[PDB]
Amino acid sequence: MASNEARYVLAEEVDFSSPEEVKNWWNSGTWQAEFGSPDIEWNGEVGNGALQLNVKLPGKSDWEEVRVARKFERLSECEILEYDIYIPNVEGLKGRLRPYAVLNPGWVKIGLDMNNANVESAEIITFGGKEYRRFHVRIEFDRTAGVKELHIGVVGDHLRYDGPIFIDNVRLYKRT
Ligand SMILES: [Ca+2]
Repeated sequence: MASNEARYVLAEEVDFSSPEEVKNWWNSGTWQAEFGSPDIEWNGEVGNGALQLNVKLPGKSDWEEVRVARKFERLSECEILEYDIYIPNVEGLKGRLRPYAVLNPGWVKIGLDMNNANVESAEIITFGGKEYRRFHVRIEFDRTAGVKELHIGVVGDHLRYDGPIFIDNVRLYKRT
């Protein structure tokens, strides 16, 4: 067996292709940041369907968090999470991102500071003639009994930004 054989298989995938999927997500919190109005909605132009978070990040502190969540029935079986964040590549965008996730019940914080990035060096991707900074997040965690929902924490670190941020391609994997 090749040493690069994937030891995992895709158990759950959310690509936000339909706006109905957004109704399954909710905002589960803020700290030193705010949501706008509405807090979340669907966007059909980014990632051919993405979760749009309308955020207000003052960029004054090193942890400015907005958080969203969704139930996942099979989550206790899983050990790897991947997801993408896209931020409009607007003039002057500067700062650090500290994205992570939470398994719940149990409020189990996973991948803390495991996927940090300077926004100014992040990959650029284009959708519909517009540029985005891309942040791919990959988090490893233990099979955890009783967990039923996943929270995605989008955390700014002196990243002043008022506008939409996007989440896409939420994928959960279990070991074979
Ligand atoms: Ca998508």
